[PDB]
Amino acid sequence: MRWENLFVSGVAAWLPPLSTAQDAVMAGLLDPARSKLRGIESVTVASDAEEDAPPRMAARAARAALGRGDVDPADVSLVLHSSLWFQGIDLWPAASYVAHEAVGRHVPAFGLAQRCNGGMGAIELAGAYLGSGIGAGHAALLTTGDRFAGPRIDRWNSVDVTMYGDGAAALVLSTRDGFARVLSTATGVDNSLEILARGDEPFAPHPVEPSPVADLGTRTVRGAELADLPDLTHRYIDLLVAAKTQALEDAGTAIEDIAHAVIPVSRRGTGHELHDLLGLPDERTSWAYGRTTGHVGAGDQYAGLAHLVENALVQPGDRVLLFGGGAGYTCTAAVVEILRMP
Amino acid sequence: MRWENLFVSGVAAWLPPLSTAQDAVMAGLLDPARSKLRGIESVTVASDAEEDAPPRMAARAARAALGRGDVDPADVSLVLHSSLWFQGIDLWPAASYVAHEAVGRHVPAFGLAQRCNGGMGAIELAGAYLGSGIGAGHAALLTTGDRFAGPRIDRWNSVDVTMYGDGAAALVLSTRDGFARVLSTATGVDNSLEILARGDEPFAPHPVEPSPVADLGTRTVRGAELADLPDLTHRYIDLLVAAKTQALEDAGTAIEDIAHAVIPVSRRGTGHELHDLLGLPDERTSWAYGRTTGHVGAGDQYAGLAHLVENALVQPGDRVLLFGGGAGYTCTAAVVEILRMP
Ligand SMILES: [Cl-]
Ligand SMILES: [Cl-]
Ligand SMILES: [Cl-]
Ligand SMILES: [Cl-]
Repeated sequence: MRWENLFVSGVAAWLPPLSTAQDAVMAGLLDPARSKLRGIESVTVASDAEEDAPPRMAARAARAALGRGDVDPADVSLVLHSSLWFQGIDLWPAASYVAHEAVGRHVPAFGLAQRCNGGMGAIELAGAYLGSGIGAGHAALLTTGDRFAGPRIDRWNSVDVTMYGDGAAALVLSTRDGFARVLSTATGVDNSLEILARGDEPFAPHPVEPSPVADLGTRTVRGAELADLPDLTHRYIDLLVAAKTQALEDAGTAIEDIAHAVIPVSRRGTGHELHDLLGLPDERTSWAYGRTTGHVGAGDQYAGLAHLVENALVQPGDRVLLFGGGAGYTCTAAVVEILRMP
Repeated sequence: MRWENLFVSGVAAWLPPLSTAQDAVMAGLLDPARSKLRGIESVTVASDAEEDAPPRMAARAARAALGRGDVDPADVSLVLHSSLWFQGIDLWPAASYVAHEAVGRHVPAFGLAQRCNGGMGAIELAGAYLGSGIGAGHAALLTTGDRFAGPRIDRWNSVDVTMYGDGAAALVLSTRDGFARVLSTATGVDNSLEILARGDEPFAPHPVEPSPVADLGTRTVRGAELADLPDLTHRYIDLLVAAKTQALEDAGTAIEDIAHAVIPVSRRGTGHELHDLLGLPDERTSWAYGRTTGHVGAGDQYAGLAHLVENALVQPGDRVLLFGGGAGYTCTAAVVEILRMP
């Protein structure tokens, strides 16, 4: 999709303090070979206190993003809140809490689930909603938020390719103006890969209690066995290349013209990494930042953009690729252009 | 919102067998005073077999709906799957499963959370997406699906105003054509009422285990005490009347020209009900059907519309009000005009 009138007006992250891989190694929680392989140096870790519940971190992130962009909360016509895991109270609309705390009473709020791609997928849904004339205002607030906890989640081991960080992020879209123009978005998808995110886990009538420790790497092995696909790996590559290709083409841009790619925090640690498939070096991606936070649920792309902007690592005229990816498997990519620094 | 080119192509519900309130009373699960007061005769209850997990019931409801409007799977550009509760496997994209089974590999799929209003709210998000030009394809598949179970959910008691039904429903939207035209949608919302959905339940870092039985009626009582609002009931009335009036006005349709209203399944049983606020007799609402299914997650409006259509209880020219409502609190309403009987 080529966007004629879509802008990023604000972006921010609210992240708890860093907790080092070295401390996790010394405490016996993380094997040192895995620490070195995955290359994650630290992750963000929240306290157990109610004030660091995911909707609260999200509300804080949202207030900062709105504040950085001079978007009046009364101009927000939609709130989308993406997440991976428990929001702290069940049978309850988290997104309305985020919306109420950061925007107000009279804005429709949805919770969104597209695993790690949530943040990126929400751009397309919200952008479309803003262009439709359904809502009053010119802006949408997009949030992410998670806080991982035992026993179900072991942040250092429960997923093979990454390590989870706690926290929240926010991005404000506008059809009027902002510091960056959204030139394009594109989504690559291959829903056959969903089996890799459930492996042979049975469909249970109720959450299994007490929760065993999640091991998403292991689901992957039994998923691959069950799916029995000749081209399993190619299916991933093809959808990622589709997203990249269409987003760059719809932006009239080439990967050589991309100052920086903000990508999900994940690392194979040998062979080809995502930057190789994207066609740019490590140094032109957000890895140097993301390896200090870990995988902050659905928020890596928002957080990494905030990072670029806060540390004046881009200037007007630069183009940035925002690059998604989540179990499903779905990947939404966007090309933005820096118009001014906030 | 007035829609110039939005149609319902197909609608269907996949529902497990009914289970009577009468039997619940004899099994000691339901107080006879409560059964009498609420007027719900039966609720749909799925087996605990894996083939009745919510995403699988949803896939079947989807295939049924796609077949009824002759929408080619290849023309669906989005899938949205709304739900209230556990989908059977955690840390896993249930929407991609629904998408893969009903539609195919290359369609973006999102899970949606807006409690009981998710099925109606989805119509607005999907309609906007279809009008935006993001996808090739002129159709969207909207699904819902839930299957409630203990210990956490007691379908007969966990919510004061209704009793939960298991099952799934699907509604296929089109910008090209359909048997019904969506004349309008409108959303009323008041996010200050989110507190009524959490009561004084603290944010917990991890789901509480073992699960206590949920009691949403008690959350509403505690939440009202905590909020200390002067105009609690007026806030509900305002947002509901807002959704009704705009939906009606944007459809250019008077209340007395609504052939039927499909509403959420609930009942106060005191002689003042939702139908009174809407300005229609009980007999022109879906209560007679609803009270045999219970509250089928986010699917009451799809399910009720399919019931009307399958039993030829409406005819071309008839305008139907689909009326949402879910904790948040958000309510999306729509006026649909029957064009043909498929
Ligand atoms: Cl490893
Ligand atoms: Cl697991
Ligand atoms: Cl009662
Ligand atoms: Cl409760």
